[PDB]
Amino acid sequence: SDLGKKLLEAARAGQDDEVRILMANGADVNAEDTYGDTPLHLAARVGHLEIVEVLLKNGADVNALDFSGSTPLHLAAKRGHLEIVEVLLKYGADVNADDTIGSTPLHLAADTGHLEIVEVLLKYGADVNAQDKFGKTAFDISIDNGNEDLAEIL
Repeated sequence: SDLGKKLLEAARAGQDDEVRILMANGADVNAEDTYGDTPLHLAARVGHLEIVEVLLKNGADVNALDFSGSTPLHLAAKRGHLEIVEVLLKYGADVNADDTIGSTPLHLAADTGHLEIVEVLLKYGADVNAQDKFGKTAFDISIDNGNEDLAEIL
């Protein structure tokens, strides 16, 4: 896909004009890079909320999986992008998606100390008992990290 690749680069760079143009031209909204990441993954990871929004309005798969088993929500949560987390959840992101090692969005947000994100994930139904492949819950993570404020709510 010539235009899938340009869309991926434009989404990552936050070039909202180019994104709009490529989608108008007919670029696949769920185009993948060589890691299995779609434009929605790339924008969710880097933190371009306006790109996330427009992709989602153009029918982007909110629960697309890359080769590591990560959904956009995983990436936005891990990187602290609270507004992206909120919009992904409003559009039906799976709050309890588990990646290749069983990390959920709650594990990832707890591990990076993002309290506000943890709060919203919990509201959307994140499973506080979910273990990753090594047996750790989000709560365990919070104790390992010495983060007392996280632990309280987890």
